[PDB]
Amino acid sequence: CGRFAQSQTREDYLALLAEDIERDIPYDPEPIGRYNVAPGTKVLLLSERDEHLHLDPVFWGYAPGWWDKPPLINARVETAATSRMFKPLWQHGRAICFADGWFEWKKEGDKKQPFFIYRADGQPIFMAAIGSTPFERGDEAEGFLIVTAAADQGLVDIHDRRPLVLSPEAAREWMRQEISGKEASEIAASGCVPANQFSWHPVSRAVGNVKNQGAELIQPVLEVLF
DNA sequence: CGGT
Repeated sequence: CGRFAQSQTREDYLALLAEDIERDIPYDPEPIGRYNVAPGTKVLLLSERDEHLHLDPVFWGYAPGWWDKPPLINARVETAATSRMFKPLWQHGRAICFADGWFEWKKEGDKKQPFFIYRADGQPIFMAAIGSTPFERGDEAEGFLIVTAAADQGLVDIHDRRPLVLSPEAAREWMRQEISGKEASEIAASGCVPANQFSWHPVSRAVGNVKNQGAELIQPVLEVLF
């Protein structure tokens, strides 16, 4: 899930999670408009502090000072809660990245065909994230990662891993500062949306170029024309 | 010492 779409208005995503009384997020009617969100950019990221939900632009990537490789963008659910690298983020840096769906590239010979994957029921996805607090500092090296899970059922035809997508109810619980890392592991297990709830289709190869951010990038295409 |  090295690219995803976050294109609609803030209210389109937030309405499933909390009413205004629980938010500390200014009203803004403008669609976010990003059909092709990429690592290393700042992404509007949802988290809880001071008993309210906050939305901060946070760098997608995590590279502490001792990390001498490109920033990581994912953390595996199987191990993140106990990892020497990710455990503190799992405990105190949990967050949600909302989106319309995500992209994966299926290997087809020596070519790579992108697909867009989304909920068949038409709800946005609430992707489980972990990251470096305080998020509001706007760090350009230590931001957030999207937690991943194994692909299952039809999804394995496309790619072997997928974002850990949570139900709206589980997403709200995941963010709470009062719940422990162990309770968060329980939420990740119980709230994960199963593979059979997703649909997908091939999309234009144009999504590979981050200059492109338009709505056509999520439209179904004939693979033969690419 | 720490990963996808």
